[PDB]
Amino acid sequence: GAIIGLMVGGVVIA
Amino acid sequence: GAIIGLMVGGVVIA
Amino acid sequence: GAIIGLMVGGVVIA
Amino acid sequence: GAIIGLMVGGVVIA
Amino acid sequence: GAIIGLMVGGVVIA
Amino acid sequence: GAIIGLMVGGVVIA
Amino acid sequence: GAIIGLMVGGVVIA
Amino acid sequence: GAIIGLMVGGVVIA
Amino acid sequence: GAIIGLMVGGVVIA
Amino acid sequence: GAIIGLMVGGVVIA
Amino acid sequence: GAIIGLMVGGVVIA
Amino acid sequence: GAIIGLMVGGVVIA
Amino acid sequence: GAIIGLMVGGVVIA
Amino acid sequence: GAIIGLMVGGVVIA
Amino acid sequence: GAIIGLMVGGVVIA
Amino acid sequence: GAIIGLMVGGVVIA
Amino acid sequence: GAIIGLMVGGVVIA
Amino acid sequence: GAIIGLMVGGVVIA
Amino acid sequence: GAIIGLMVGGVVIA
Amino acid sequence: GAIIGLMVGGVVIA
Repeated sequence: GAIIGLMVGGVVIA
Repeated sequence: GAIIGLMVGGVVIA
Repeated sequence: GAIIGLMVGGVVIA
Repeated sequence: GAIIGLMVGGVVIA
Repeated sequence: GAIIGLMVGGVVIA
Repeated sequence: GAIIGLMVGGVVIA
Repeated sequence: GAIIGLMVGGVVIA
Repeated sequence: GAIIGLMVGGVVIA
Repeated sequence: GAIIGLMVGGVVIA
Repeated sequence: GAIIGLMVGGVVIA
Repeated sequence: GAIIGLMVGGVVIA
Repeated sequence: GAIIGLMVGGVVIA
Repeated sequence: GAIIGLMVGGVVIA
Repeated sequence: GAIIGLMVGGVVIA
Repeated sequence: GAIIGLMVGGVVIA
Repeated sequence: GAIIGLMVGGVVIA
Repeated sequence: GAIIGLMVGGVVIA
Repeated sequence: GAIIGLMVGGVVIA
Repeated sequence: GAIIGLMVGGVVIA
Repeated sequence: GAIIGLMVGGVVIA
């Protein structure tokens, strides 16, 4: 999938 | 997928 | 995929 | 893919 | 692909 | 200050 | 100040 | 100040 | 001030 | 001041 | 402020 | 302010 | 302000 | 302001 | 202001 | 069925 | 089915 | 199915 | 299927 | 299928 570090407040479907 | 660091507030489908 | 650092507020499909 | 630093507010399909 | 730094507000397909 | 509706995931200094 | 509806992912100093 | 609808990903000083 | 609809990714001083 | 619809990626002083 | 009939699910600043 | 009939799902600043 | 019938999903500043 | 019938999905400043 | 029937997907300043 | 994140004000038949 | 992020005001049959 | 980010006001059959 | 970012006001069959 | 960024008002079969 996606690779994300230190994300702020977001929305993720995954 | 996508590679993202320190993202602010976003939306990600992944 | 795409390579992104310090993104502000965006949307990503990935 | 694309290489991006310090992007403001955008949308990315990736 | 494309190389862009300090992009403002854009859209990127990548 | 600022008036905001339905802000997603943000940061606000306030 | 500013009046904002449905802002995504943002940063606001306010 | 400014009046804004549906702003994506932004930064606002306000 | 300014009136804006559906602004993408922007920065606004306001 | 200015009236704007669907502005992409901009910067506005307002 | 605002005066409303039969709005579905919305958001209002008023 | 705004006067509304039968709007679906919207956002309103008014 | 604005007067509306049968709008679908929209955003309104008014 | 604006007067509308059967608009789909739009954005309106009015 | 503007008077509209059966518009699809638009943006309107009015 | 359908997969939806952060839907505003909508209607879904499902 | 369909995959949707941050939909505003919509209708979905699903 | 379809993949959609940040859709405004829409209708989707799915 | 189709991949869509930041679609305004649309209709999608999917 | 199709890849689309920032589409305005459209209809898509997908």
